[PDB]
Formats: sequence, structure tokens, C-alpha cells
Amino acid sequence: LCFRMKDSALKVLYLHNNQLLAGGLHIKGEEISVVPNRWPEALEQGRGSPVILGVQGGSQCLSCGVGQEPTLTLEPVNIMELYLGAKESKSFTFYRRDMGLTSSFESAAYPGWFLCTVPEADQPVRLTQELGKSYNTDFYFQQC
Repeated sequence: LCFRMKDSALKVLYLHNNQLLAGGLHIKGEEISVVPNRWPEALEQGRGSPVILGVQGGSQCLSCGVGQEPTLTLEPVNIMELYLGAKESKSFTFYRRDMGLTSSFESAAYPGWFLCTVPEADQPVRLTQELGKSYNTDFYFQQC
């Protein structure tokens, strides 16, 4: 079972050039796998429910990388390997906070950094520490 996502400005999340973009208003959206980290106790759960985000049937997953500064990339690892503990998952883990209508996603590997979109159409989804400003950190789900 998968989800489709939009930012709170209703821009659809979809794939182009192996990047998640937000736009498609000029489109159902990429079917996103949202999978609970199966070892939750080892994480910071007051921040939200830890999940791994996948695309294309969970055959690629979103990572914040392992550098000093996070950056958002789709990596060719199946969510199964990340879920089964056959690959380290923390850079792939986000804390999902549910506000009712929308959810936000905070990097577990890089605290304070949130999944976000920019106002301009059809740009990459990225990460930000800045809340309440121009970057949109709130997302809608639609079930598939």
C-alpha cells in the first residue's frame, strides 16, 4: 500500500530526473512508500513516528546523506534492506509528526532539518531548518 503526497500549497510530489519535485499543477504523483522503522526504541520518538520514505515500489529510498551538511538524494536501496536491518537506516529515517490535516518529516540523522518545498513550481523537494517562512514543511497524504 502506498501514499501520494502534496505540500500544503497543493503542489504534487513526483519524479523527474531521479529527483522528487513538487509541482505538476500545469497528476496523481509518485506513489510513496511510508514504512515504520522497525527498531523505534533506538530513536528519538517524541519528535514523531520514525519512517523511511520510498519511491518506485520502495526500490529507491530518500536519504539525507552522510556528509557534514545534509542533502536530499534518492538512493538505489530497496526499503526491504533498510527495513530488515541489512543496511543502516538512520540517514534514511524521518520523524513524522501528524498535525491532523498534514504531516511534517524531520531528519533523524540531522535534527532540526525538515523535508520541504519552495514556492516556485516544479523544483526539488529539499531540506530546511527554517520554519514558518517561505519553505513549506507540511504535507498532505492521499492513499493509493
